[PDB]
Amino acid sequence: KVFGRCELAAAMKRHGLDNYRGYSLGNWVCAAKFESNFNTQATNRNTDGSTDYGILQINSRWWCNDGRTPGSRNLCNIPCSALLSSDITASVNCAKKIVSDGNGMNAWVAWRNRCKGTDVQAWIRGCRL
Ligand SMILES: [Cl-]
Ligand SMILES: [Cl-]
Ligand SMILES: [Cl-]
Ligand SMILES: [Cl-]
Ligand code: NA
Ligand code: NA
Repeated sequence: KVFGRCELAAAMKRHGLDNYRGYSLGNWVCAAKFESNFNTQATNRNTDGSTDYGILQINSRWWCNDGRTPGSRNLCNIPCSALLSSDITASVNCAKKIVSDGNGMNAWVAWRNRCKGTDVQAWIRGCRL
């Protein structure tokens, strides 16, 4: 599913991401924009042989099982395919675990390089929330 911007903001808000660990909703929408272009089905292979999955491009080396990342963990206790669903629940629950990890949203490279330090509230402007 390719979400609309405000559609995704509302989904993320209902799932409790607004101000989760102090990260306002626009941070999460911005991250999704530049990680996946709002496409839940996005998959991208990484140089280390892991793969990133879903609307927040969550990685198989640590967070989900894809059966093809030797030595990896599955800290969200899910198949990586669960991160590709049109329903964002699994991605949200896993993202909450990731961001409670020590580095916060710096775990997301697109957030760090394209959202951090910017006017992220622009990503929710105009939306009915
Ligand atoms: Cl915001
Ligand atoms: Cl594996
Ligand atoms: Cl293994
Ligand atoms: Cl949803
Ligand atoms: Na894994
Ligand atoms: Na990445």
